Amino acid sequence: VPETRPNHTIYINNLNEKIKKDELKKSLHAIFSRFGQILDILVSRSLKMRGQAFVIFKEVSSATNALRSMQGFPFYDKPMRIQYAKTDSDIIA
RNA sequence: CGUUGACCCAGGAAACUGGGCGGAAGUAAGGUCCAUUGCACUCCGGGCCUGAAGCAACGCG
Ligand SMILES: NC(=O)CC[C@H](N)C(=O)O
Ligand SMILES: [Mg+2]
Ligand SMILES: [Mn+2]
Ligand SMILES: [Mn+2]
Ligand SMILES: [Mn+2]
Ligand code: NA
Ligand code: NA
Ligand code: NA
Ligand code: NA
Ligand code: NA
Ligand code: NA
Ligand code: NA
Repeated sequence: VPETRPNHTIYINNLNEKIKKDELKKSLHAIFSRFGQILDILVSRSLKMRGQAFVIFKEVSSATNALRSMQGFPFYDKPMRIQYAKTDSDIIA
């Protein structure tokens, strides 16, 4: 059950795990700033959190258009799988 | 690690206190093998190899 309730934050997974934290954080900001003001991008390479990212948008509408537009797009040879986050991010909340 | 400073944040009328901020550390980060498709925000799976830096300057390790 993919989280479909619109939220300020999008959840991305199926990310290439071999990409370095900094390069990844930078590429996602590149890919997503078109859609609106990004407040932050949260990336971790721990066991639980690798292959995933959260990008936080100032406007929900930015999150939606970003989610809708980049869905499934090949990124480092892997299709991005995007949902909304299940719960608000901290700066948003 | 010391001294004398810079700048940011919290508090304070102020003096200043606490942190950001130094030998930090075999840490952060990185390469590879294995494992993992995972909703988090207080870092952080395992093996092998490698491996930094406070913001400035001097001094000392
Ligand atoms: N990391 C350190 O302690 C640096 C000390 C050195 N003497 C310097 O001024 O840079
Ligand atoms: Mg194999
Ligand atoms: Mn004050
Ligand atoms: Mn020592
Ligand atoms: Mn120095
Ligand atoms: Na203050
Ligand atoms: Na007072
Ligand atoms: Na300090
Ligand atoms: Na590493
Ligand atoms: Na690594
Ligand atoms: Na929290
Ligand atoms: Na490892």
